[PDB]
Amino acid sequence: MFTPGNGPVQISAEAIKKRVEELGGEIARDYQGKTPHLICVLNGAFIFMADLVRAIPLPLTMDFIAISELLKDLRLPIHGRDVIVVEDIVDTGLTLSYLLDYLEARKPASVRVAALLSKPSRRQVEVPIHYLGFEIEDAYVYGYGLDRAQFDRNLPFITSIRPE
Amino acid sequence: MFTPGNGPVQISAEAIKKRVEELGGEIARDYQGKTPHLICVLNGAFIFMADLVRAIPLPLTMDFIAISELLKDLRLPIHGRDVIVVEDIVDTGLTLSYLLDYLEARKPASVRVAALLSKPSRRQVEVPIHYLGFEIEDAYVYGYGLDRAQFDRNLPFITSIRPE
Ligand SMILES: O=c1[nH]cnc2c1ncn2[C@@H]1O[C@H](COP(=O)(O)O)[C@@H](O)[C@H]1O
Ligand SMILES: O=c1[nH]cnc2c1ncn2[C@@H]1O[C@H](COP(=O)(O)O)[C@@H](O)[C@H]1O
Repeated sequence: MFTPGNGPVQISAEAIKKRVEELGGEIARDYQGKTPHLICVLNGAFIFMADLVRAIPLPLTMDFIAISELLKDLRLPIHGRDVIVVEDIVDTGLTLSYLLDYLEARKPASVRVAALLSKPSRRQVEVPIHYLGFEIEDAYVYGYGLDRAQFDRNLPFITSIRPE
Repeated sequence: MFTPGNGPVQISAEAIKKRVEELGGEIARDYQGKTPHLICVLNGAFIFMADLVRAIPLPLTMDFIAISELLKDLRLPIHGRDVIVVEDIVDTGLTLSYLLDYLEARKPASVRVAALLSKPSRRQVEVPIHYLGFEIEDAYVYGYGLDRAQFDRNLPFITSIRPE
């Protein structure tokens, strides 16, 4: 009974699957000979993370963190590691900006960002996104891990509501 | 370059996909008219969780917890909710046993368990598993979210090593 909202942004499970596989392939190529450490930003990015890692045929480690201050700390060391932050959607960029400064403080070998979506018209602070799934217009999206008042994270596709 | 180990347990991505879809269907049927709250036990169950929820066409909420004592607490209320714990693999059952007592203490409306795997020959404490993916022989498995010294969680299939 998965039903799309009536918003302007709509991305099918098929379109998402293909893009994620493409991103995984790019990462595998860019990180050949390396062992990246992917950090999933909970809760929204967990499905993107699950699909993305399965498309990266390289030896790698993972960790999970919650941010909003951080509600969940890192468990594995990141110093000297080639880190890849996995985000759901970059809106104003404030959260990612804070996260990047936090991670850089531990002196990782490098840090790149993978994000399923980005709403650049809302950007308040410039943050990098090396692996972007889709650039979209300003709209509240949900599904594929992203919530609407805690619900709808289970929709296999990305949908949205009207600003109304 | 995803390569299987030489252990006795081997489960393909295809076999896993079909089983997870079956489990999701059962849950959707069993919980018709309800709004379950699925709690993913990190880190191992995150991929099973990602695939499972996308196979449950019902309105539902989610949360994530880390256990080993708990390393990550619950954020959403569970009192009066129909809770479904999502685990990666039940070995001795000690962890799940502790988790169930913890959750029951908050008086949820009900609690059921979904687990991808179970090694019953290792069971030290009897714990319920209402939605089980596969019952397997005693072996150390990895892949599909489960790690081998933090690595191999990204394998799209379940594999194993030899006890040797
Ligand atoms: O359109 C949306 N749908 C769902 N969540 C969103 C949306 N926009 C922003 N968020 C959440 O806000 C968090 C940080 O947003 P930011 O700090 O403004 O870039 C993201 O990681 C999302 O969890
Ligand atoms: O064969 C295995 N492979 C990977 N992890 C395992 C295996 N067996 C047990 N575990 C981990 O041990 C945790 C709890 O095991 P238990 O308390 O003995 O039932 C599970 O949630 C897994 O994360």
